[PDB]
Amino acid sequence: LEVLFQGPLGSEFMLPKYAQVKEEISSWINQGKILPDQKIPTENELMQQFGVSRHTIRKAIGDLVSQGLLYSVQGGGTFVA
Amino acid sequence: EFMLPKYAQVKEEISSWINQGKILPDQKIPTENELMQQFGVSRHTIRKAIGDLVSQGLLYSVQGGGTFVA
DNA sequence: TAATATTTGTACGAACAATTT
DNA sequence: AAAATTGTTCGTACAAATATT
Ligand SMILES: [Ca+2]
Repeated sequence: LEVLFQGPLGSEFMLPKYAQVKEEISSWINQGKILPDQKIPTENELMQQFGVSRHTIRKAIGDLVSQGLLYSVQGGGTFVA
Repeated sequence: EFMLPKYAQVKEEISSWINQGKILPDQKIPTENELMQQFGVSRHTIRKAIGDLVSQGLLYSVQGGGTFVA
């Protein structure tokens, strides 16, 4: 269960939840916590662990895929590029 | 097959506009409300299409302003 | 000058399809 | 044959920024 800094975008440090989830996952990648063609946790596991909606998980992942450090296979899972 | 998902088709149409020069750079495309009434699809679908095209460098957006040809 | 309306942004939920396990 | 997992598509409610009255 990873924690959100969530509250008060009104001043400075606040990021949207999808951006925070994004930072975590990406930090997992280059820190080598998961290597290329290794599977990351399912959208459902991510939902529970970050305490956010599937929509928010899919946005975070959708972005990282488009950056090209993840790739997805429908029905298979999502993997470090 | 010739089938493409709805967001891909909205994507195609908008793109064609751009490269046929029906909207030039720094020029505005229809709003999301207009795009959805014209394609008869959801705001979500419209936002998905536009998001992809921003991500590929074809468009930029300004919250509260609108969306524009890059 | 200040309210209001308009428009894009983030974030929750729902149901079903398509593909893989 | 079923179950699990990602894909598409609809919906609702506010927040935040800009553009209009
Ligand atoms: Ca406006």
